Amino acid sequence: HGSPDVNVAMLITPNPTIENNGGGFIEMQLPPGDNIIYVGELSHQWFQK
Amino acid sequence: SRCTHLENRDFVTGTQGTTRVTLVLELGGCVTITAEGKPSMDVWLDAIYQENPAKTREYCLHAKLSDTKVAARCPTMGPATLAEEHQGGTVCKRDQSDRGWGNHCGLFGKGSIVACVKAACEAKKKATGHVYDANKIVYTVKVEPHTGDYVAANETHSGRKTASFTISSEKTILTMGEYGDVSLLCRVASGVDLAQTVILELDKTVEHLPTAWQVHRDWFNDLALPWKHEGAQNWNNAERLVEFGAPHAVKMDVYNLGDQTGVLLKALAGVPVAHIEGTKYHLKSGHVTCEVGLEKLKMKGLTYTMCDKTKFTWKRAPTDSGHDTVVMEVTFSGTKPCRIPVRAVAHGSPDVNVAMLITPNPTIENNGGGFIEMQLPPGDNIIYVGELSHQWFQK
Amino acid sequence: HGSPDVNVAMLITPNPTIENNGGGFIEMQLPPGDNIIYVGELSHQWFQK
Repeated sequence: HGSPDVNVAMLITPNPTIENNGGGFIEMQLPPGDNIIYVGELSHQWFQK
Repeated sequence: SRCTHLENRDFVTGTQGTTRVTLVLELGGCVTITAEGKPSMDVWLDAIYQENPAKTREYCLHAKLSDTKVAARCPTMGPATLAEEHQGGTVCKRDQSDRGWGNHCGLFGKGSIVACVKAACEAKKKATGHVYDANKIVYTVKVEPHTGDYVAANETHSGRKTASFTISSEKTILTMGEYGDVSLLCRVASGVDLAQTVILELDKTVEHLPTAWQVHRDWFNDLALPWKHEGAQNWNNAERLVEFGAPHAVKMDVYNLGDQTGVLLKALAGVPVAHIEGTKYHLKSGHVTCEVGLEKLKMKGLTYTMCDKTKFTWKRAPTDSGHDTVVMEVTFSGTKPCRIPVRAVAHGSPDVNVAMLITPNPTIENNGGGFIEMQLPPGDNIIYVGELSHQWFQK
Repeated sequence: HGSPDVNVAMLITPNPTIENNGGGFIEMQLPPGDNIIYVGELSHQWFQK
C-alpha cells in the first residue's frame, strides 16, 4: 500500500498459467502489512500477518 | 456525502489488512470511513429513543379551585365541620375566628371555623416525568456509501440505509446496493447511562418552547408541587398551591398561588432539551460504540476505461469544505461509464501526484458520478481532471 | 446477554411439558443481570434483580 511500483510478491506456484483444462490456483508469500494483490486488473486488498 | 453537511465530522481510516473498524458515534456527529480498496462510507448515530416510556409522577403547575365552602360555629357550639374535610380532592383549613353579638353569637370569644376548596389542575398545566428502560431503548444508525453524487441536506440519498439496535439485538448486516454487505455491531450497553434521567414533558403543543427536557431524577422528585400518579383522580399535597387568609367572623379567603410554569422554566434554563415525536421520547445528546465490518464491501467501476481526458468541465469549481478537504463537481460529455482521471500536483513539481482522494474510484456512471472530495497539501497546487485544470491554494 | 452459548436457567418446575390438557407454567431462577429467556424460538428480555 503506497508503493505501486515495486512488486513484492514471492510466488511459490511456478509460472502460473491458465491451461485449456487447469491452472488458476496460486500460492504466494507477501511482506507484513497492507498490500494489494493484482491478477491483471483484478485486485484484492490483503493485510499480511 | 452526508457528513459534509455538518461541522462535527470525524475521519476514520483503515490501512492494509484492516477489515474491522471500531467507532464511537455521537448524536450530532458524523464519521467518514475510508479504507484501501473499499468504497468510502459515511456513518452516524441518528436517534436514541424509547416509545411510550413509563410515567413516574405528574405534577400540577396551576391549580383550578372551585366550590369554596365555609362552616363556622359560635364559641359554645363546638367544632365546625364540612363533609369536604373527609373527601379527597379538597384542601381545607380549620382555624378560629373572633365572634360575639356583632355576628350573632351569645358569647364574645373564639369560634371554630373551617373552609375547604375542591382542588384540581388546569387543562394542559401538568409537568409529567418519564423514565427509560435500557431494555427497550432504541439506537438508530445510518450508513451512506460515497457514490460520487452530491446530495443536499433537504434531499434524500437513494443509497442510504438504516439500522436499529436494542440491547437484545446488537448486530445487523446491511446490503449497500451494489457495494456489498456491511456488518454493524453496536452495543447499547456502551451507551448513555439512564438511571438518574427523567424526561420532563409540559404541554408539547405549545409552539414557543422545546417539547421536553432531560432532567435529574432527584431534582424532579423534589419539586414542591401537587402530584399524583397518571390515572389517579386526585392530587396529593394540593395545599402547595393554595393559601388561606386570616379568618374574620364567618368568612375565610382562599388564595391561588397562580401558574408556576414561569417559575419552572427559570429552573429549566441551562438544562438540556429532549424531544417528543408522537409516542417516541428522544434524547438529543448521547453516544454508542459500533464495530463496522468492511470485508464484504467491493468498489464500483474498476474495469471501466478511463474517461476521455478532453471532455470534462467544472459544474462546481473546487471549494473549501470546512473539514480541510476540497470538494468539486465535474460534468463529462463523452461516453459513459468511465473512470475519472483525477490528480493534483504542487506548483513547480508536475510529476508528483499529491491528491489523497476521499471519494473512492471516481467514475462517471450513466446517470451519476462527478462529485469528488480530496485532501491536498498546504500551498499552491493545480487540480487536474484529465486536461481540465484548476488552481488551488490550500489553507 | 452476550453469551448465547451457555444455558443459565435453573428450573424449579421439573421437565416442563405441554400435556393434552395442562402444562405451560414454568418457574425458574436466573443469575443477576440482563438475560434472554427462550421457549423454543419465543424469547423475552429479563433483567434479574
